[PDB]
Amino acid sequence: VYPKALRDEYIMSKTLGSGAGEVKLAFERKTCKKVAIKIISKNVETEIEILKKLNHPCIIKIKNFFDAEDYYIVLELMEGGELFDKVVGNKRLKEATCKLYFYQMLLAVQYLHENGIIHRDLKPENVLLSSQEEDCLIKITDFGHSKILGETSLMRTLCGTPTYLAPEVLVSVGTAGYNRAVDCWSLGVILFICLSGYPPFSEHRTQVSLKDQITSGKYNFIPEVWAEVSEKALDLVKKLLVVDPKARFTTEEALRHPWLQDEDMKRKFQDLLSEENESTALPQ
Amino acid sequence: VYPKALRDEYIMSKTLGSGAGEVKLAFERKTCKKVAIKIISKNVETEIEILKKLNHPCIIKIKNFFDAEDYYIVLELMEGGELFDKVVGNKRLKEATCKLYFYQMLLAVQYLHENGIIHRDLKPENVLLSSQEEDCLIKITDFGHSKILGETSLMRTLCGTPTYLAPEVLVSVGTAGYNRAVDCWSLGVILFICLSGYPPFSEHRTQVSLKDQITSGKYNFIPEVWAEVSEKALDLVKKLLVVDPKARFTTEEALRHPWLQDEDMKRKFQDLLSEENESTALPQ
Ligand SMILES: C/C(=N\NC(=N)NO)c1ccc(NC(=O)c2cc3cccc([N+](=O)[O-])c3[nH]2)cc1
Ligand SMILES: C/C(=N\NC(=N)NO)c1ccc(NC(=O)c2cc3cccc([N+](=O)[O-])c3[nH]2)cc1
Repeated sequence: VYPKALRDEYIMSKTLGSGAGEVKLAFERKTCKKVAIKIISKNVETEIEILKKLNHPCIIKIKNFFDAEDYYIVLELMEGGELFDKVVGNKRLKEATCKLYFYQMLLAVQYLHENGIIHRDLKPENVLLSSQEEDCLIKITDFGHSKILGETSLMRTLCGTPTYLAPEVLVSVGTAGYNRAVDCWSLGVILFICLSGYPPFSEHRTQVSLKDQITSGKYNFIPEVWAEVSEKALDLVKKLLVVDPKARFTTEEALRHPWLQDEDMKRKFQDLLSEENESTALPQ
Repeated sequence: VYPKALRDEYIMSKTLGSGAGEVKLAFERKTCKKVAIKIISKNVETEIEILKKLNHPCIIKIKNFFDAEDYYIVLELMEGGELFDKVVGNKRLKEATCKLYFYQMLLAVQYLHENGIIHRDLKPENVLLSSQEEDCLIKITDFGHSKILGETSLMRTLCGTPTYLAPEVLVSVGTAGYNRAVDCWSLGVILFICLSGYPPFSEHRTQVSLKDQITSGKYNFIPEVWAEVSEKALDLVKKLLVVDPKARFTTEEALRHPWLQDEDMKRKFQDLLSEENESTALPQ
């Protein structure tokens, strides 16, 4: 059965998704409104803490949380489902739809990085759509692998004289503080899949191992699928799939790329934000 | 003033050491025995947790702990003081004394590594002597930078398909799980200083930066100080000061080195253990 405290505030209904994890439709008794309830079989409390602090329109908000039994996380309903379903089976989005979605993922990830959070599991399964219409708001979800940046053990070590410090610690200094770049690589892979309908690194019809494809940065380019995709879109993809994390595009540099200097798309985004927002009277 | 709970069980006395940190002599009221009390100005509770679990004769034991005000950690008195004082000002130990001390540090560090703990701050300041005699027991102290090994974020990542995984994560696989090797490097530096009276990497009379000395592994060899030190001792030092952490000697390999196959030293250690041990009658 469901826990008593949950049943007290919500009525449970049908299944919406089935991860590995389950998501259910429920109604909040007090308001009679639809919510979604993520059930996780039993750092989930830390994921909750992270998600209570975050406030961005492209990031999922927690409405409630119960620790049974199992963990139950109540959130806003995203009737559009996962982005994954819009890209599976070589289905692909129109270029204008990718730009809208991608702009939102960048802003979301940018906001995470400004606030010392790395997501570490960005993929189409973790991007949710606000409605069944192609032009909609998306929200990033699933902070189970996320990581809070802060004062590292490395920084504390480098305040003393390194008389006793091992060489590998000193060499790691050259590349520390670039952990966030794994989110930018993931965005690059997501963008690729969105624009093309297929993944860049895959074991389908190759003898190069997946690992060797990824560490060399040699993505599977099929010229006849990309023919109808602009050059600007492909150019952004290439600056995100750069193997050196220090040379890879950050969220900032991706937001300044020619492909995202599209004032139609930005207006379409601003207007979607207003549609979502229903709140109080202002002075004036 | 001192906290009431501490004053309740102990009478405070003179200062023994003054770190950066203070260590005081105290008497336990119940037994009238001398103890040492480390005062740390306010993961110290985690250091306490680590040190309550550990049980090895060459590792410091906690007798009590109070969280004021400041933190107060009660421990066994080590009348011999820090190893640092026996090696400062180019003073050096006899080769037989280094072997005795070093054997103990290896066993201590070995035991830490078997139990998933990396110390990360081994230095002569953190090695304590049981008595003012040259032949004595030593104990490792100060677990403030220590680290509990466990199921890494890296291991969890490699259970899925790396479709979305960045190249730097896959490259880090080659060298992960060697964090403990920083303790073996530190032991190498400590041994060097003990056998020679001077540090291997230093800014004294050089133009090579400290960092460049350490990452190249080019220690300062002064032939006329080492002349009186055996070849076997120097050979062990060289296998610990190896820059590649994967090729560096572990505690196990150092314990099997010809320099530590000295049955006189091991007997002298076993007999010191018996001197320390005063406890209950046995069957038979
Ligand atoms: C926070 C979180 N997971 N955290 C975690 N540690 N997972 O392991 C989490 C993961 C997934 C979701 N998914 C949804 O809210 C979600 C999935 C889905 C599918 C069809 C339809 C809807 N829908 O609301 O219409 C859906 N909502 C919501 C939250
Ligand atoms: C656990 C710990 N420190 N932990 C920490 N986080 N430090 O920052 C710690 C550090 C140092 C010591 N030192 C001693 O017990 C200690 C130092 C010393 C000097 C002269 C003489 C004696 N003595 O007992 O005769 C001494 N004992 C004892 C504990």
